[PDB]
Amino acid sequence: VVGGTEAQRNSWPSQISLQYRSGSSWAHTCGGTLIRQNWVMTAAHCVDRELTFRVVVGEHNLNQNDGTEQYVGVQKIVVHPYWNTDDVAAGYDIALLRLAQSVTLNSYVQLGVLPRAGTILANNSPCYITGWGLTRTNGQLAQTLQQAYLPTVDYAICSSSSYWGSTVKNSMVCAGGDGVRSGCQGDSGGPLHCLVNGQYAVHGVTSFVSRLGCNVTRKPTVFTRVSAYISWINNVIASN
Ligand SMILES: O=S([O-])[O-]
Ligand SMILES: [Ca+2]
Repeated sequence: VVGGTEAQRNSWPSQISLQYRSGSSWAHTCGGTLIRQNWVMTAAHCVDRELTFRVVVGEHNLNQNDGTEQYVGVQKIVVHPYWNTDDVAAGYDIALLRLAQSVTLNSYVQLGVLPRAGTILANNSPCYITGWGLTRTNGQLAQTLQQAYLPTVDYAICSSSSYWGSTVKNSMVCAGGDGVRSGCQGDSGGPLHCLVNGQYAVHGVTSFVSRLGCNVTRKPTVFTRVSAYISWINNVIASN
């Protein structure tokens, strides 16, 4: 997250860190959202490599013991059947991970609230991005979870030529684009939390930023629109 503020320890309890095994150690690569005690939602692109993955729930500082973490293996990866690694702009950047065991819920580990199917946010709706991703273009990961206020940009504006043009699809949410605040590498797969009827719900899965940099004026961060995939998510969980 570029231009964020440090998140409080108990603000975003559905956020997870998706990590891969790197020799003798584990490295954060993506975010995700805990959606059941044994299922995580993340970006398909985060799991294209055939690595060993684990999920950490209850994480705040990647590099220190917080006394709240639970570490769990990934038992099954279900990528959207239409995902194409070579065409991120086509969409379908969503995957579900079945965890090897159920996590324990507490004030640091809670399920994310999903929107109703088909829900579209008005322009300039209040949302926050969270993650441990780079804090500057071509910078370094955050140690502590960051948040940034990232209001939505509706499809008509986002798909206009001075924004993203035809690269964005109606199956995506755009947020931000002020040139100061954005997602960045290592935020991928994580949530966009948006306030609807008094409750934060997870409306986006972080998918991509510009090749020119993370925080680029009129190139909002782009998310998979979770409300486009409710039927798919429910079908996967019911059959696995
Ligand atoms: O997957 S990287 O683009 O955050
Ligand atoms: Ca920690």
